Amino acid sequence: MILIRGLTRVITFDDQERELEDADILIDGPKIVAVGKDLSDRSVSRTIDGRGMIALPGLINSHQHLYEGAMRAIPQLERVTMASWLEGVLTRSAGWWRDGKFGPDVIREVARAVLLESLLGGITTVADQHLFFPGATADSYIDATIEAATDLGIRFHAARSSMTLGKSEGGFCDDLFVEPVDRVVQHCLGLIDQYHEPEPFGMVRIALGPCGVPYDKPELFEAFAQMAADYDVRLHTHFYQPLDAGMSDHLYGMTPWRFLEKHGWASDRVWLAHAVVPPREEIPEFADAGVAIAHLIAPDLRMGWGLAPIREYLDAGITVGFGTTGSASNDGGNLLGDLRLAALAHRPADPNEPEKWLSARELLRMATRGSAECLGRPDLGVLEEGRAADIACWRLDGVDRVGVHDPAIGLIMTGLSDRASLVVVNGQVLVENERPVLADLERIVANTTALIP
Amino acid sequence: MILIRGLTRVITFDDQERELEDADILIDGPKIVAVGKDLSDRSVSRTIDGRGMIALPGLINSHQHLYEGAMRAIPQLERVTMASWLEGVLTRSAGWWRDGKFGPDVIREVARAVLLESLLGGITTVADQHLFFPGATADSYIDATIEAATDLGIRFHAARSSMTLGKSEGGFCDDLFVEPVDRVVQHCLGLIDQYHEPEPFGMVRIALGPCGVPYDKPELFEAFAQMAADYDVRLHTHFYQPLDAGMSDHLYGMTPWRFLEKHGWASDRVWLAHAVVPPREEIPEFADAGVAIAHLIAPDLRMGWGLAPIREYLDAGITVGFGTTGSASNDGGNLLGDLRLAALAHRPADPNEPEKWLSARELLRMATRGSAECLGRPDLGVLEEGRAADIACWRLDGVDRVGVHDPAIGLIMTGLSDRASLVVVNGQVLVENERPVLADLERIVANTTALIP
Ligand SMILES: CCNc1nc(NC(C)C)nc(SC)n1
Ligand SMILES: [Zn+2]
Ligand SMILES: [Zn+2]
Repeated sequence: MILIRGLTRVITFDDQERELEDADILIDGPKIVAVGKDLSDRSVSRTIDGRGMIALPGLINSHQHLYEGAMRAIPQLERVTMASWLEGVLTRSAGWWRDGKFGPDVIREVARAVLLESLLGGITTVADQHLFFPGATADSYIDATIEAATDLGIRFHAARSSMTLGKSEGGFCDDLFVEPVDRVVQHCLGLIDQYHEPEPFGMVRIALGPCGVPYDKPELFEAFAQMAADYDVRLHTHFYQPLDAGMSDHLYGMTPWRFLEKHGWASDRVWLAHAVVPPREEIPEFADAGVAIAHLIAPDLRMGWGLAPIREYLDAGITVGFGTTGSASNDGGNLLGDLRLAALAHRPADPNEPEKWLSARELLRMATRGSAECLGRPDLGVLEEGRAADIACWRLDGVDRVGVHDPAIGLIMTGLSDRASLVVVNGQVLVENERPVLADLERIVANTTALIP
Repeated sequence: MILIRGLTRVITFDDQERELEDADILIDGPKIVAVGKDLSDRSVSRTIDGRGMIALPGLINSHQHLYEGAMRAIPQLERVTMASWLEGVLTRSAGWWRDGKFGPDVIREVARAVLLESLLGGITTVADQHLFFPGATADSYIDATIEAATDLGIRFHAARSSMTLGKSEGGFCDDLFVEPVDRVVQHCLGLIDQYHEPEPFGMVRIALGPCGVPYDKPELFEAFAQMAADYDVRLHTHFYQPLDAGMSDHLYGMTPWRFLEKHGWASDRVWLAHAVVPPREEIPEFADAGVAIAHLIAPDLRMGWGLAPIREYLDAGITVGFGTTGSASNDGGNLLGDLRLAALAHRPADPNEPEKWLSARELLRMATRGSAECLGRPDLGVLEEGRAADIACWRLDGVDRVGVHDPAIGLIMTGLSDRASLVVVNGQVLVENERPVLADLERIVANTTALIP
C-alpha cells in the first residue's frame, strides 16, 4: 500500500464536491482505499510527502489525435481556415507516408512523446482517435499507439476511426483512406478481442469512432451502434463543427443530429467532440438522449470557430468533458493550460452576466469527472474509496503562486508552468518531483526527434 | 565579456527581422557587441552553451500592478464585472492597510516575488503602475518596488499613479484614496530627482501615470504634460476600457481621446493601456499623434471586455506592445503565456480572414520591441550591436516540444512550461537552468508568503 500524506488541498469531485485540507490519500493496488485526515500508515509500504501540493483526480483527455504530434508549429498551417488546414495535414501525412517516413514505427514514437508529455501535464487517461489509415488496409497504427501507452503506464482509450464515405460517391473523403464498412467493423472486432479490458480499472479500452457525419456511411454508424450494444463499448465522433450542418443536409437533407439519431447514435453510449454550433432547439434532445460532449477550446479558437455553448449544455444537465485535440491544431497536449483558455475566452460572450462564466471548479470537473463520464468510466475522475488510484498533484509553493488565496482557482489562473509534481496511474507512481519515474525522457526525446519528418 | 555560443535559433527583431541558426551573442558590460555565427572569444571571460535554446530580446511587460500579487485567486473576485471587481480590490487593500498588514514593507516583498516570477518567465523589464497611497502623506510604496527591482537586478519603470477625482465630484472612488493634485505632482518631482536614470542602459526610470480619465482631474493631466516636457520622462494611463466613454461624456462631454488631446496627452511621450473599445474614427488620430498602445489580452478577457482592435492599430502604424496587468486581474505575471491567449482569442473575430489573425512573430515582437517602444527605450527589445544585453532563452529539446517545426511559433503554441532557461539583464546573468543565480528562490517565497494578508 501507498500513502500520500498531508496534501495541502484535495479536490475529490465526489457527489458532495468535498474538498479537504491537510489530508491524505491511501492506495492499495489500482484502487483508492481512503481519502481523509490522519489516515493510518498501517500496512503502508511507502509514504509520499504531499505537503505543499494540491491533488486532483488524474486529468482525462477525452479527445486526441496522437499522430499529429509530428505536425506542430508548421508555419504554413499557423493561420489557416479549416479547409486549408485539413488540406494541408492530409497532404503532408500522405506524402510522408508514401515516402516511407510515416509508418506505424514512427507513429509509435510520436505517440510515446505526446503521451509522456500528457503524464507530465497531469493527464492520467487519454482517448486517441487515430485518423490516418492510408491504403485500403489500416496498418498496425492503433497497435502502435496502444504499445506506446502500455510501455508508459498511461490509461488509454483507442477510438478506431475511419472514412468510409469516399468522394467517389458523394463523399468528401479521398479514396486513399476509404475502407469498406465490413473491413472497418472487422478490424474493430479484432481490436476488441486482442486489446479490450472491460473489467473495472482496465488499462486499455476500445471505442468506435467514425470521423463524422460528413465522412462516414449511415451503415457504419448503425454497424457501430450494434457493436456498442454487443460489447458494451462506447461511440465517439466529431459533432457540429462549422459547415457540418451544410454537408449533412446536402447528403441526407437533415441535421447532423437528426442523422445520428436516425442511425442509432442518440444514446447514453455516445460522446461527441466540439459541438460548436448546434441548433439551440436540438440541445434539449441531447439532454434526453443522454449523450456526452467534449469541449475543445483550443482547436475551436485556433480554427476561428468560436465558443461552444457550454453553459447551455450544463444548464440542460448534459455531461461535459474536456480535450485538447491533436497537436496539429493546438499545438500542445497541455490539458491544464487549455482550461485557462476556456476560463477566459468564454467571458466576453456574456459581458454583463458573470454568473454564466465557467468557473475554475467547473472546468476542473470537466477535465476529470466530466471526461471520465464521456468515456464511460465510473471508476475514474473522482478521489474516493473504490475508484482508481489515478491521481495528479501540483506544487503550490512556487514563487509564481505566492499570494494565491484559492488553490483550485490558482491552478487555472496563475503559474509559469503546468508541470505536475506527482502523477499516479492505476496505483503506479509515474511522475514524482516533476520527473518521470520509469520513462527515459532524454532517450525518448532523441529517438522521437530523429523520426519526425 | 560573455559569449553565448551555438544558440539553435536567435530572433533579433532588428530592422530586417533577421533570425539566425546555430549562432552566438557576444556581451560586453551592459551592451550587446555582436550577434552572428562563430563569434570570436578573443576577450571573453565566460562562455555559455546555447545549444538547444532559442534566444529573444528580454520580454518587456509594459503594464503591471505589482501589489496585486497579494490578491490572486480570490474566490469572491473570480467571476465579477469591473464595478464589483474594483470595489473588491480597493476595499481589501484599504482594509488590510488600516490593519497594518499592507504597508510598504509588505508591498516590497510582494513586488520581489512577482518581479522574480517575471525574470523566471523571461521578462527583463517591467513597468509598474502603483496607485495605492492611502493616508495623509504619500508613503514609500514606489521606493519599495524600486528597492525590490534593484535587489533582483531587473530593469524597472515606475509610473507613479493616483486617483485625484473624488466620488464627491464624479469619481468612481472613495476619498480614502484621493490625493490633492499638488501632493501627487510634488511626489513625482522627488521621485524623478531621486531615482530616474535617463542615460542609455538606465536601470530605473520614472513615468507619470494617472489611473485614467474617469479617475483623475484634468489638472493632473496638464501638470504631467508639463513635467514630462521639462524632465523628459514618459506619460502612461488606462485607455478606452468599456464604460470610460460614458463616464468621460458625463463629466466632460467629450471622448476619452478628445480629453487627452485637450490636456496635452496626444503626443509621442504617451503609452496607453488596454485600448479595448475606441471609436474607429479615432484610430488614425492615435497614429498621427504617435501614442503607443499596450495590449493586455488577459484582463480584457477576464473582465468580459473582448478583443482590442490590434490588427487595426498595426495597419495604422501605431506602436503596439504587450503586458499582463496586475495579478488581481490575470492572475499571473506570465507574459509569454498570455501571448498564446492573444494568438488564439483574436481568431474568432475574423473567422474567414486568417491573414488578420496575429502571428506568433507579431506577438513576440509586441512583447519585446513593441513594449520597448511603449516605454521609450531604443536601447531595448532588439538583439543587435549597441543595444542592451537583455536576453531571454528557452530550451527547445524538452519532450513537450518534439515535433515543433518552427521554434518561434513553438514557443507560443506548445509546451507545459513557460519557464525561461537563461536570462540576462544589463549584461548580468540572473537566471540559468531555470533558476535564479543570485536570488534565494526558496527564501523569497518563504518570506513573502508570511506577509500575504
Ligand atoms: C481603474 C482603471 N482600471 C484598472 N485598474 C486595475 N488596477 C488597479 C486598481 C491597481 N486593473 C485593471 S484590469 C482591467 N483595470
Ligand atoms: Zn478531432
Ligand atoms: Zn492597469
